[PDB]
Amino acid sequence: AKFVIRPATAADCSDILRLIKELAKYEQVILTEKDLLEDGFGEHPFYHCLVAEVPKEHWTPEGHSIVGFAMYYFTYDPWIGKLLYLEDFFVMSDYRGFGIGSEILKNLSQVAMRCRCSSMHFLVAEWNEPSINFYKRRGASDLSSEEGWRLFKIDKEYLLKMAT
Amino acid sequence: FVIRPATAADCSDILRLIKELAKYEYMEEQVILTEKDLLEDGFFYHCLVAEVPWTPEGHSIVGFAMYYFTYDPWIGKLLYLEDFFVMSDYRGFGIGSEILKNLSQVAMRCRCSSMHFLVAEWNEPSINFYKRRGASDLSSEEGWRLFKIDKEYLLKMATE
Repeated sequence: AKFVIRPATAADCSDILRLIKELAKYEQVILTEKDLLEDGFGEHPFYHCLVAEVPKEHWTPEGHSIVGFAMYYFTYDPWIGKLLYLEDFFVMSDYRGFGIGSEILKNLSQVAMRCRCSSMHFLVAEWNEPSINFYKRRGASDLSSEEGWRLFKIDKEYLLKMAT
Repeated sequence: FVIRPATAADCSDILRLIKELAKYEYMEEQVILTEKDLLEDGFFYHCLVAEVPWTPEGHSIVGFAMYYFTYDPWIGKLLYLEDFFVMSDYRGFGIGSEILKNLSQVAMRCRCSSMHFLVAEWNEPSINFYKRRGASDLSSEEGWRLFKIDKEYLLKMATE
């Protein structure tokens, strides 16, 4: 259960897609490996990922070495500027309890310090009390509820109508 | 008017508008950013400005939108609209609508499958403006709540 945390490289795309699908089980993953490569390793990456890698004696049954990841990117708020935005954070069930999640959060926090980011933002489902409390124990606050902010989206078919 | 990408020169007008919007959101005291930050961080975000052929004191910029790109593991590249504001005397169809059309064009070029943004609970004018264009409330539909861990707490985790 030796593991190392490191940035993902282009060579890790199939593993990232595999983990995203694992994460979906806790939902229609349409992203492809091709998407992960072009969106993550071009001149202007749309996301960054830290992955957890284990040696062979602990590879998964399918024979894989990447057992966890955190996908994040930098955002901005006009009030304070730069923020680190944590999009997803997942460690395979059989690899939890060994310190992988804690080291990932530590490294994400160090990256935030390097960035001079003022805060780390992320979404939590309102009903997921266990997760809410996990983050509250780390100093989190529910900005949506405290300040009265709701998240909205406008999907592709509408953007197309407006664009044409 | 015309909707166009901002230039370094527009940093002064963008800050002025950010502060007007902040007052509308009951957050003007929280704007700690400067024209200097806007310049260094933007030339982490992109801005569109609405320029007219001028306000009574001589400003040509009367609206703006600030956006950046984000990522969703299920579907890819997304466009995120951070702030959107049109000066009072310049509202009355066209600008806000054209800003959204320009943002939609940006999304089409990125092959962004959705545009996300936040809206205040009581902001019926914006809620309706977006809903008239097809927007859906994800906080309602998917139950999402935005959480934050500020720097003092990130420092605790970084240093153990």
